[PDB]
Amino acid sequence: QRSTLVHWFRKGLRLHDNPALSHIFTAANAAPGRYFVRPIFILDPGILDWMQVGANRWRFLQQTLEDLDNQLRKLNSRLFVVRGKPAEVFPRIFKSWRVEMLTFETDIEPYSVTRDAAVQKLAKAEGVRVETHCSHTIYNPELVIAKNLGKAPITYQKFLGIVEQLKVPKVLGVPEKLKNMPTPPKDEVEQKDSAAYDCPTMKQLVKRPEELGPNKFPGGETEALRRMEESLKDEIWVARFEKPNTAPNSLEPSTTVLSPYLKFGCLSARLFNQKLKEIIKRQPKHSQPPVSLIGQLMWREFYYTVAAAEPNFDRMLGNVYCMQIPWQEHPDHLEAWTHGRTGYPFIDAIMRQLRQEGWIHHLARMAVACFLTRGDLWISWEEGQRVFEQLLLDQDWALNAGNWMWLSASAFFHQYFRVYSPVAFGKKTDPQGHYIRKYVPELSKYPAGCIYEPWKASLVDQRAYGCVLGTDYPHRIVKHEVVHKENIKRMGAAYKVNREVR
DNA sequence: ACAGCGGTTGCAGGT
DNA sequence: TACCTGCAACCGCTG
Ligand SMILES: Cc1cc2nc3c(=O)[nH]c(=O)nc-3n(C[C@H](O)[C@H](O)[C@H](O)COP(=O)(O)OP(=O)(O)OC[C@H]3O[C@@H](n4cnc5c(N)ncnc54)[C@H](O)[C@@H]3O)c2cc1C
Repeated sequence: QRSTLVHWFRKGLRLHDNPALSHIFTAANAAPGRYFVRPIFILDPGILDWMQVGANRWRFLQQTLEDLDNQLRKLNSRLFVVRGKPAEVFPRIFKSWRVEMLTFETDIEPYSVTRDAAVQKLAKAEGVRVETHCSHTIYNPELVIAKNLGKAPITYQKFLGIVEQLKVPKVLGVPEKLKNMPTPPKDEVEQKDSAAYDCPTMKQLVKRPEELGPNKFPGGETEALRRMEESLKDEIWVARFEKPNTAPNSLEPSTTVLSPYLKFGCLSARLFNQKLKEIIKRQPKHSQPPVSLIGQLMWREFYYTVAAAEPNFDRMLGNVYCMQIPWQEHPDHLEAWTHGRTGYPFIDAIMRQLRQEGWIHHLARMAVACFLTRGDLWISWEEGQRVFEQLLLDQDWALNAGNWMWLSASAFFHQYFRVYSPVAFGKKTDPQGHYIRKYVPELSKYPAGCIYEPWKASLVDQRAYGCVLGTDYPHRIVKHEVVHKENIKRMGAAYKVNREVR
């Protein structure tokens, strides 16, 4: 008959560099036999078949929760995957566990800001001590906005200048092994079913396993650390990394692919930063921001900071940053883009890899995002934002919204006369179309001369390649060489309108 | 005040 | 190779 200390997992699904978790552990061990520890994850079982989460991401979470539990097991504890909505769940477990303290990592997102505040109100209402920590991002956005006179920086170089005069907190290790800790006595839910708070098995989280592609990126802290060290092994590659030089269409990833791990917080962005810094010092010839690997981490920090200031960051309407652009509805052309049936092989190959594997290269993301928006289809960046939210393992509210606005030249980036060619952009790095042959296998017999542009080959040729256009592979839905120039003007028109308000 | 400047990742054509 | 200019000319930041 003791009191309960709760750490609440949401993001930051790791033991390493988790001050919010460490504080629970170091309190408990420094006050032996007076406490029970409940590291919890609150799962809403109602939202398992809501469109905007693909099966691939459900697998990632399932694997992450299973790892987190295995890692907590080693510290003489375990994970508690409590089912229900937080609003219902907390009051019950507050009374039945006799909770003295609650901790969690902060989340700048709106849906969470209001939910956390609602919990934090209830916390005070029940006399439950609450101590939050900022460990998702390297820099706390609210300090960045403050230090820049109550306004989030809208450019990168300004942002770099603001943050490099702020202290970077200590990076922590793994919490203490819990000394003298019996399993917390079974609450009212556990009495009726002992396995009530166990990790959801695949069957439980993944309700639509036919959407599941190859498991190229396993979830969890362990794989996050494994993949990081793997990348940091070639300290030369790390040092001279330049984002634009990385191929969008290489068969194996040209970049680190730590974004899903950074998204869920299986990898501490602080630790990745710290690990990179010491490599920089060891490698005399090394790249500088924005193109550097550390620069990429800073871009994450940049998009986060601006997103904290605007709760309408995911929308055009009501957005302090977003240029107002008269986007047009096209349910047909949206359907084609979403499933990789545009008729542009390069665009299709990327979209198909996204749906199948849940990750695509940044420049590949950039290529398809252009095509949908100002590039060709003139469809809103909010539309592709849904597709990405559904299909990305690294789905990040702030990063997704920020880069879509960057792309469509709604915010941050403005040189709209730079338009990605769905035909040319891919050829540079993949002259043979190995990427297209893999993901759009219909056209795998096509020569490198017209595999990027099948509409250039005759009917006899089409037959000889075993792929007749209109049957085995769609006719291109629009003509890029025509539409992009009309869209360039459409941009300028909207750009003028906007100054006429400012 | 308005103009010069740099700005993660355009394309084509060229050396 | 990894640069070069042309195509039009965008924004925010700085002084
Ligand atoms: C329209 C569009 C939507 C995007 N949506 C997301 C999203 O939902 N979630 C997401 O994590 N990334 C998103 N990206 C940004 C970027 O493409 C990815 O962060 C990157 O491709 C992830 O691969 P990586 O881990 O190998 O990155 P690396 O090149 O290896 O860089 C390492 C880390 O730096 C960070 N980073 C790199 N580029 C960016 C950037 N553009 N903006 C912010 N952080 C960056 C990532 O956290 C990444 O893990 C989007 C890009 C575009 C063009």
